[PDB]
Amino acid sequence: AMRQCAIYGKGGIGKSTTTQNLVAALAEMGKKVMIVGCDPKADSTRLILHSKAQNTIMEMAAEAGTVEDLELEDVLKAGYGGVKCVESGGPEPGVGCAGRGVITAINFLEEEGAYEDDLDFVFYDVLGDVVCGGFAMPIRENKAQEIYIVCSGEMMAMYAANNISKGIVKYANSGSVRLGGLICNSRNTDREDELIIALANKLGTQMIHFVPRDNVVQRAEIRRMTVIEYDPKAKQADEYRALARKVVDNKLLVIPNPITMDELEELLMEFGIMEV
Amino acid sequence: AMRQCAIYGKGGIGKSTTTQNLVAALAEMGKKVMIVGCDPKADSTRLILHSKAQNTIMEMAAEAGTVEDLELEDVLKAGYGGVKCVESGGPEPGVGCAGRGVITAINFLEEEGAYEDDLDFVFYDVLGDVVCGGFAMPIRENKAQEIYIVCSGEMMAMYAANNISKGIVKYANSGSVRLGGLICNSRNTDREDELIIALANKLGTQMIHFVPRDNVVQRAEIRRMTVIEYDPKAKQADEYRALARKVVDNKLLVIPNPITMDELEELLMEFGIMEV
Ligand SMILES: Nc1ncnc2c1ncn2[C@@H]1O[C@H](COP(=O)(O)OP(=O)(O)O)[C@@H](O)[C@H]1O
Ligand SMILES: Nc1ncnc2c1ncn2[C@@H]1O[C@H](COP(=O)(O)OP(=O)(O)O)[C@@H](O)[C@H]1O
Ligand SMILES: [Mg+2]
Ligand SMILES: [Mg+2]
Repeated sequence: AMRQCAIYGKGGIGKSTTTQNLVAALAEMGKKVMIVGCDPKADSTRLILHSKAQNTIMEMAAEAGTVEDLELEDVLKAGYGGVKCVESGGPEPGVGCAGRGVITAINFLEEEGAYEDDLDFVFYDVLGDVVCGGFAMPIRENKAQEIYIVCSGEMMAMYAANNISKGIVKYANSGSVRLGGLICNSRNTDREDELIIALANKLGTQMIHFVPRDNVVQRAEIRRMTVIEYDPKAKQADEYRALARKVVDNKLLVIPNPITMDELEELLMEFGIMEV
Repeated sequence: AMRQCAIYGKGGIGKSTTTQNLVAALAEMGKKVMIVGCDPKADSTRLILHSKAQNTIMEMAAEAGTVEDLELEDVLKAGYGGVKCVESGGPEPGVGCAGRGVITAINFLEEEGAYEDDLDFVFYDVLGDVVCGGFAMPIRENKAQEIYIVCSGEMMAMYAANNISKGIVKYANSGSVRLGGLICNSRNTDREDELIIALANKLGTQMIHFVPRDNVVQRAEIRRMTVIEYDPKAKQADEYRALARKVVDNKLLVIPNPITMDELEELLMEFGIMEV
């Protein structure tokens, strides 16, 4: 068995930092993991690979001829902890649909046998500012059973979490895509943990972990590493280990209850975030 | 003559707050302005209209029958300073293309004569996390000659500015869409102004204004107002007036020079943002 998980959230919220650190913690526990980058920024694997980024399936297919000319063994790259990594890529700005590469990539990985019996987890790192095209495909086509949304007390981050939740609801009549939890990536604001716990309760899920804001992240990433690899003794490394443990142990996977903008604003006013 | 301008940038960066406050300052100077909301969040006009939000063209067309059944006089709403306001709307998450409503809305406004001779400015407030579909339409179809990008010293905000710039370059062989400037919406970080000035120089544009982070914005928005209306004496009101003056006077409209991720990272390292 393998658990197929997707990490969604608005741009810049911390999806790739959280995913790569979570996955490094899973590998440190002995889990076999693959990360599939589903964001055109295409830097979702660089901290596992010690790299600038990773060449994308779209780029590699263009050089080979067609995507079918690619060999899976040439595409997947392994880094820290044996974690396997791939990037979808996407068309250049202004050309096409920004999510088109996600569809090509996931289909290629499935056709070519990337989902090997020995994997314990797959994590898709997915752009979440719009829920359409290839960015909706992991939900629409039942590719990621467990969605975890990275968010914060920022209104826009909570709005994105609600929109992703609406996407999960839309496709709930078939497949098994569910909301597994919210991950609060802290902005160092008062009562932010309580705010995200309250949002999670309204949606029917949970806040699986509160990730502190810690500059060790910047120090590790300047060196192209997860915190897990850069400083295994860091307080923040233990935070990512706690998140990983709770993901492993999580059994709550729900069809969420999206909320109104009125409810979102009331959450913000209640926890005094806008008055901090 | 009227100047057609678009405000792009990543989600949550400050597009709608900056646009509505800039436009309120323009109205306070005597300019006639229309705001066209081109973000599915559909709250781009609420501070002009003193409102929760505004019903969208997509919603109104659905109730009327077709978009052609709508009357422009029923759709446009005027608020503070006589500023005229409309929202495009968009399909629900997981359904269709998130930008489809932008195309319908702009075409409707053009067909129905919204671009009246007496307007001095039109501002499109456009989602910028992806540059495709209806979000690319103001660039691809030559609707906004002057693009202003709201950004900050955040890596993701600068990446978005670069992607929007790539979109402008892609369509430069026809039409007249140009980059007019970067607006830095401050994160209260050291040397952020210098960083955005340097990014602008690399792109070939300018940093037209540095907007400070000021909690008066939250106090005004809780009351559904621009700072311009809520407290005309506020320091931040004068900031938006300075931005408005410089937009009025701006003559630099360029085909930008997009940069590499290497150059973006070097800008970040140089100005010590990641080490603050
Ligand atoms: N917990 C944290 N503490 C400090 N910095 C963080 C943390 N999480 C993310 N960051 C920083 O925030 C920025 C954006 O994170 P990233 O994971 O790239 O966002 P996304 O993938 O959602 O666009 C990066 O510079 C990253 O180092
Ligand atoms: N200069 C500023 N000072 C303080 N708060 C700001 C400022 N600019 C924007 N904000 C706040 O940031 C949040 C996001 O701004 P908004 O304009 O809605 O972003 P976008 O339209 O780009 O998604 C809002 O809560 C807004 O009040
Ligand atoms: Mg990322
Ligand atoms: Mg907005």
